[PDB]
Amino acid sequence: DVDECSLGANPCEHAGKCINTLGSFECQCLQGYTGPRCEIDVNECVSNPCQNDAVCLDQIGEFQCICMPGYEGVHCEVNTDECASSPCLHNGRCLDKINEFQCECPTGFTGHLCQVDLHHIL
Amino acid sequence: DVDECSLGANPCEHAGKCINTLGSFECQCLQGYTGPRCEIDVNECVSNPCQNDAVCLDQIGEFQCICMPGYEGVHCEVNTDECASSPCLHNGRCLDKINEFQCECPTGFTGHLCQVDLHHIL
Ligand SMILES: [Ca+2]
Ligand SMILES: [Ca+2]
Ligand SMILES: [Ca+2]
Ligand SMILES: [Ca+2]
Ligand SMILES: [Ca+2]
Ligand SMILES: [Ca+2]
Repeated sequence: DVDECSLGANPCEHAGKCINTLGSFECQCLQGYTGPRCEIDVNECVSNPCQNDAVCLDQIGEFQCICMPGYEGVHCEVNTDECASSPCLHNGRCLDKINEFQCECPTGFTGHLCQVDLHHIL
Repeated sequence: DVDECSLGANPCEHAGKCINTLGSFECQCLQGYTGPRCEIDVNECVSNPCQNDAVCLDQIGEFQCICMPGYEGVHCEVNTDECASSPCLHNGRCLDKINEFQCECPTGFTGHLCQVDLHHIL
């Protein structure tokens, strides 16, 4: 028959590699493309890869996640540790939250960061 | 017998009013004091008046509450409304919390105050 890969333009879309066969031809697609002639832009978001209510962006051969505040990582799977810098004063114990932290103050101390000393008042 | 209220100093403590009786005397105490001669400073914190883990200060004829952050009022009974100033952008719905608020953003918006527009990206 014909070599469809040697007539002129590439019959394979999205820069796929044209491979001649007897009676037809086949396309070797680039990452992110599918179909007999690489016509389809694969939806990389179709398997729901973005966690914790993240927004999935369907791109060429990849997805990108837009994380909700307090989350990070490729799949937004990481709850950022806000306690990392040890923010609680006066031996307060730090509790990690979503884009926030909580201090558990010892008796006689109050405030978000356990700043307020109350021992002198009592 | 004797007028104990006319000998000299006041037999009633903490500026209580001395009232003579036949065979004794009695004391008419000022607010915050008790006992036959007003000797006792009443503990106004004894009935646990301070709410939401507030610190109770036992004072003369009164208590004062030291509120935990996010609480106010005489008994620290009032959870301050942080949503009062309507902080959420783009028709976000405000949820009141403890010394904090939460914005429930409509689709296409993110961030603590719903600042981030994501509609143009998709
Ligand atoms: Ca052929
Ligand atoms: Ca894609
Ligand atoms: Ca966190
Ligand atoms: Ca008498
Ligand atoms: Ca008292
Ligand atoms: Ca509140």
